[PDB]
Amino acid sequence: AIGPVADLTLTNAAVSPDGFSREAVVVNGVTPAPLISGQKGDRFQLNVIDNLTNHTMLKTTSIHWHGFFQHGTNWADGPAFVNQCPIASGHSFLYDFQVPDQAGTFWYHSHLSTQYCDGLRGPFVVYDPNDPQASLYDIDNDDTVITLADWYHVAAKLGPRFPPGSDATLINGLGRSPGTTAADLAVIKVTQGKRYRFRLVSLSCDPNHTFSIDGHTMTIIEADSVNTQPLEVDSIQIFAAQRYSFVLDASQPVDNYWIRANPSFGNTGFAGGINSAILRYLGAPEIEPTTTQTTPTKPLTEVDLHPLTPMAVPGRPEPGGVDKPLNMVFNFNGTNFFINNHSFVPPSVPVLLQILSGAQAAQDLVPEGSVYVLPSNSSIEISFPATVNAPGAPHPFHLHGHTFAVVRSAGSSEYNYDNPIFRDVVSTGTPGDNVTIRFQTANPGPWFLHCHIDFHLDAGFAVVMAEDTPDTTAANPVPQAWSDLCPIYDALDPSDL
Amino acid sequence: AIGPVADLTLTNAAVSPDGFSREAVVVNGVTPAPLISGQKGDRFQLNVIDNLTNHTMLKTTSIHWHGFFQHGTNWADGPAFVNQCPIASGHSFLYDFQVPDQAGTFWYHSHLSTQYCDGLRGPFVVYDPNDPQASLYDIDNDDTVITLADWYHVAAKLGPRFPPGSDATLINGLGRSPGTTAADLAVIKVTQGKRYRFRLVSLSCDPNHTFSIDGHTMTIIEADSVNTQPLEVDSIQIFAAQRYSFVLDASQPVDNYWIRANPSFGNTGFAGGINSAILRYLGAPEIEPTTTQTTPTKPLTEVDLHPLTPMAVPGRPEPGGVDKPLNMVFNFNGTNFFINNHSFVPPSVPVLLQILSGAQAAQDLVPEGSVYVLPSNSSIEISFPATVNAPGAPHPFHLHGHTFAVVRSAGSSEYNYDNPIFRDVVSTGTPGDNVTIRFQTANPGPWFLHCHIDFHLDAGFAVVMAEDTPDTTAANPVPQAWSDLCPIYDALDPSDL
Ligand SMILES: *[C@@H]1O[C@H](CO)[C@@H](O[C@@H]2O[C@H](CO)[C@@H](O[C@H]3O[C@H](CO[C@H]4O[C@H](CO[C@H]5O[C@H](CO)[C@@H](O)[C@H](O)[C@@H]5O)[C@@H](O)[C@H](O)[C@@H]4O)[C@@H](O)[C@H](O)[C@@H]3O)[C@H](O)[C@H]2NC(C)=O)[C@H](O)[C@H]1NC(C)=O
Ligand SMILES: *[C@@H]1O[C@H](CO)[C@@H](O[C@@H]2O[C@H](CO)[C@@H](O[C@@H]3O[C@H](CO)[C@@H](O)[C@H](O)[C@@H]3O)[C@H](O)[C@H]2NC(C)=O)[C@H](O)[C@H]1NC(C)=O
Ligand SMILES: *[C@@H]1O[C@H](CO)[C@@H](O[C@@H]2O[C@H](CO)[C@@H](O[C@@H]3O[C@H](CO)[C@@H](O)[C@H](O)[C@@H]3O)[C@H](O)[C@H]2NC(C)=O)[C@H](O)[C@H]1NC(C)=O
Ligand SMILES: *[C@@H]1O[C@H](CO)[C@@H](O[C@@H]2O[C@H](CO)[C@@H](O)[C@H](O)[C@H]2NC(C)=O)[C@H](O)[C@H]1NC(C)=O
Ligand SMILES: *[C@@H]1O[C@H](CO)[C@@H](O[C@@H]2O[C@H](CO)[C@@H](O)[C@H](O)[C@H]2NC(C)=O)[C@H](O)[C@H]1NC(C)=O
Ligand SMILES: *[C@@H]1O[C@H](CO)[C@@H](O)[C@H](O)[C@H]1NC(C)=O
Ligand SMILES: [O-][O-]
Ligand SMILES: [O-][O-]
Ligand SMILES: [Cu+2]
Ligand SMILES: [Cu+2]
Ligand SMILES: [Cu+2]
Ligand SMILES: [Cu+2]
Ligand SMILES: [Cu+2]
Ligand SMILES: [Cu+2]
Ligand SMILES: [Cu+2]
Ligand SMILES: [Cu+2]
Ligand SMILES: [Cu+2]
Ligand SMILES: [Cu+2]
Ligand SMILES: [Cu+2]
Ligand SMILES: [Cu+2]
Repeated sequence: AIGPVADLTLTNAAVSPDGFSREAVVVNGVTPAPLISGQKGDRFQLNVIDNLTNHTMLKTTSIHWHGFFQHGTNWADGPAFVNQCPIASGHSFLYDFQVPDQAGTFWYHSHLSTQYCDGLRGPFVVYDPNDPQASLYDIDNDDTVITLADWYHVAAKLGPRFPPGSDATLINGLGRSPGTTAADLAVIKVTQGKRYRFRLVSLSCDPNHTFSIDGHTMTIIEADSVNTQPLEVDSIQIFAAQRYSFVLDASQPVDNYWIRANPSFGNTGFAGGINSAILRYLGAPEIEPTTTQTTPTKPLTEVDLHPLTPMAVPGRPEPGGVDKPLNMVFNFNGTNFFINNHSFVPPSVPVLLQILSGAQAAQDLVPEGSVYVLPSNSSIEISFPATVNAPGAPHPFHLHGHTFAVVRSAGSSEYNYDNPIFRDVVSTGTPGDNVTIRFQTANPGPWFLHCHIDFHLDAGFAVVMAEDTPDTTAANPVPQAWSDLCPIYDALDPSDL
Repeated sequence: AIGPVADLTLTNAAVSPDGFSREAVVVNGVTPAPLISGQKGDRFQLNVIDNLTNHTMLKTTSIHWHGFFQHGTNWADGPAFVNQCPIASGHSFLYDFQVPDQAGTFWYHSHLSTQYCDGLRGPFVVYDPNDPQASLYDIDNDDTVITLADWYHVAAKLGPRFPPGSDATLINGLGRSPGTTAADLAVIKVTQGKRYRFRLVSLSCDPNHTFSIDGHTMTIIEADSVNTQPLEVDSIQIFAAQRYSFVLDASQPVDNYWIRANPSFGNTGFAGGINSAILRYLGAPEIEPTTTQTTPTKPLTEVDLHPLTPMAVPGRPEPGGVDKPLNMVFNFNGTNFFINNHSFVPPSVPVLLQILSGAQAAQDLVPEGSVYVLPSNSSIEISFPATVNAPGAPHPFHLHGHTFAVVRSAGSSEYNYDNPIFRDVVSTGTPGDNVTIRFQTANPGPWFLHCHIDFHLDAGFAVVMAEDTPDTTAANPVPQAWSDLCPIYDALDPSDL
């Protein structure tokens, strides 16, 4: 684990995670990217060095640190043409932020176009010296992090505009595809009698996965950086960008047990050990598990998660019971996504620089009709009604610089203004659902709100919430290197992007 | 091949044409519908028995017989609420018409709403005993018809109003989807040394297809039923509803060759064999081609197509050089297409039934704005300027009851007033283009004119061309069954439609 102070060098490289070679974006020579770590309070200083050659997979780049609030550091949040212009190949940039008030499981990925699918994605953990869940397990280290990635043989910009799911699911960077059914499976090693804190992270570009371990249960103590009442389950549906921590008691006989990560679509199931990995008890023979499935007895619902610490839902316990209640009407013209009749196109000047250059009203910011100005110390409610005119559902929408209350989850019709789970990524479900969320404006700056299916985002399924524009500039004091980015980016030839 | 006298029973069934099962509309047990055939001069007595049970995919129908002039049998043309009321479930209907003056390659398909998207669509060949280009091939039969079909895992009414292109492309009814990349492929047998009349038909709902056969070329002898000067090419961009006969000399070595049909959009490309089929020289092993495609050196341009028999352009060689010039200004409100400010809403009483009660004038026809009245025995020009205000480009517009001259094709400033190709479906191109057509009104009755992307037609992208309204009653005398459709249809419960 590198960090909290680290150099992250970005290069192109051939890799063979599913035993099939293709070019990718790597970070310090590996994909998924190396585990970054620190502890509650640390100031992370992450110097991103662009040494990318391949323009098909994009020579320019930008990094998001997913889940962190970035209070007073909105310039460092990452989304391209929202919070910065991209970094140029053969240049460096120093991400310099603090996490004073959060801990748990997160991740980092490129946030320019669809560049994370090509490889620039990985896990990021912030351990807590006073973790209230600490007594519940014995072991929590680098080898208890468990990553999920969907992996494509064709690059993002060479395949279809809406990839139909993955060739392989990579668990901790390895997996099989139906054409490479003898490729190495990842092995997660445990010692009988010990209790592990496994930190599951979706690095998915698109599909959600359904995580199961044969012969074992799983006790959720964390979701998306927020601790929960412990919750025993035997199946978890994790959407793109979500995280869980779950405790496992390696209290079964010493053997090999299939770990299972089935995607919503693409090459699907486990024939040949695709979408699989291996939980191996120390001392078991080095072979593939021959355990079988079971009908999950108690799968996870969001509705059953609750904050471990009481956390208060903003506003009044009735719908619309807030200062600024918004509705997101989705649509689609055959190629472009639309929220409230507007398809996000990135502006040529970033939204933060627009604010910092004085534009503060919604009509003076571009793209007009995709940027929503909000008041401070104000409760916000946002509703995401699920419709057939947004294909690719369920869409995991995500808000930046915030974690929010899920007053209504998918599958539920019950609202819950009392003890809902809070998080930064939520499935908006299917037609019937009106998945709905709440937060207060605690954090001046522009914050991207989009689907976290990267291909829908790329097709303009996004808005920016610019909050406290009059305070914003003072609150978010830009460093020099950041104001060099647009000047350097605008210089470039289009064949070096 | 069935016909020229045949029953077509319509039912709902589950089909797995790309190895994914879904409920659908079939015709004598199959989707695509069975090949109808006959010969120039034949009368067809096609008896349509409606036995549908699934309201979602519609319980009522019309069939249209695509590309037949239908002279004096305007009642048998199909378009619901233009030429007939729909047929009710539990009822029969006899389409009875003649083809004295045409030959070549046609198709049939539902012209109620988006019903043909759900499987009610198939090929229809009319062979010519004195075919002028028969000496250019050896074999021409059931087995040389080749249909292209966009397929969807979700039904037309259950999915998006404008879906994201196809999930698979069916070739003679078989295809693969990414995620069913092991499903059977269409295998099209050839014998080395023989020449074939392949009859390519787009049964597409929406996307166009860039068609190709590895290590073979293709001599176009027919477009949309009009015979043509032989034209050798190695790639054909066939638009929805268009047809081409082409000759293939099966004089490569005996092997398996990829047939390729890449859609305009959707599940794009060929990864895992999607959007493909197999040309299999008899004797070749029963396996996938390992051939590769190569940038086509002679892709077809419409402009290079010319009649085999001189067919003279109506009017005078100059824009507007005709007895009646029109121009369709496209427009689109975010759910609905408009032509000249009006977006087609079907009238309660069909446009033909309206004319038969004497409604001869533009003032007196519903829907008003969308019904254009044409003078008989006069030249007509219609121009279809492409515009950003009509997304979905390129839109393939179709005129019923006619073949027209393509005085200006897409991707061409130049106007051909001398020997341009004649057809019934044309790409109106991308903004910049002003594709334009001409025809004589020699055929009394209202003929539908619309974009043949069925989800656009359904969103209102249509106008009717009521020609010779005074003679229409006399020229198109009506059987009793036709008159009994409207009363039957208006009886129905809304849950039975
Ligand atoms: C769909 O929409 C409307 C119905 O609501 C129809 O628009 C009518 O079109 C008529 C065509 O005959 C038109 O008739 C008269 O006007 C034209 C000339 O109009 C043009 O110029 C005016 C003014 O343009 C100048 O001033 C404006 C600002 O005032 C400037 O922006 C501009 O740069 C310019 O200096 C325009 O308003 C107008 O759009 C035209 O460009 C005459 O030649 C005719 O003889 C006749 O008098 C009528 O004005 C329009 N009606 C309305 C209510 O706007 C439209 O036809 C319909 N579409 C179809 C296909 O049916
Ligand atoms: C820069 O990055 C891109 C994208 O990662 C690399 O694209 C690769 O390009 C090659 C050749 O164009 C592709 O290979 C071909 O695949 C077909 C099978 O479909 C096969 O018939 C050919 O023989 C060949 O193998 C390859 O698929 C593609 N890779 C990806 C991931 O899309 C490109 O190679 C990189 N540039 C350099 C200099 O490495
Ligand atoms: C009549 O035709 C319609 C449309 O063809 C059929 O609709 C089908 O409805 C089922 C559920 O009733 C759909 O399956 C479901 O999909 C969800 C994903 O949202 C998933 O949880 C499950 O896979 C679930 O089974 C199905 O997609 C849909 N089919 C199509 C083609 O859209 C209907 O079933 C037919 N009626 C009869 C009586 O057969
Ligand atoms: C989901 O809930 C939202 C609000 O919570 C609903 O949006 C309302 O729609 C009406 C339409 O008449 C608008 O006038 C209101 O402005 C909306 N309310 C708010 C608070 O913005 C929406 O209809 C619901 N959708 C579904 C499918 O249940
Ligand atoms: C497409 O071509 C047609 C003519 O072939 C154009 O229509 C004419 O436009 C001029 C001026 O705009 C008018 O004076 C005529 O009355 C129009 N004729 C008809 C029949 O409408 C049309 O404007 C062209 N459109 C584009 C975008 O090039
Ligand atoms: C989308 O545009 C249409 C027509 O322009 C409008 O009726 C609709 O309300 C718009 N959607 C919004 C603002 O949510
Ligand atoms: O993560 O956006
Ligand atoms: O097909 O009209
Ligand atoms: Cu390389
Ligand atoms: Cu993220
Ligand atoms: Cu984020
Ligand atoms: Cu290995
Ligand atoms: Cu999405
Ligand atoms: Cu984001
Ligand atoms: Cu059934
Ligand atoms: Cu048709
Ligand atoms: Cu037609
Ligand atoms: Cu089969
Ligand atoms: Cu169209
Ligand atoms: Cu039609």
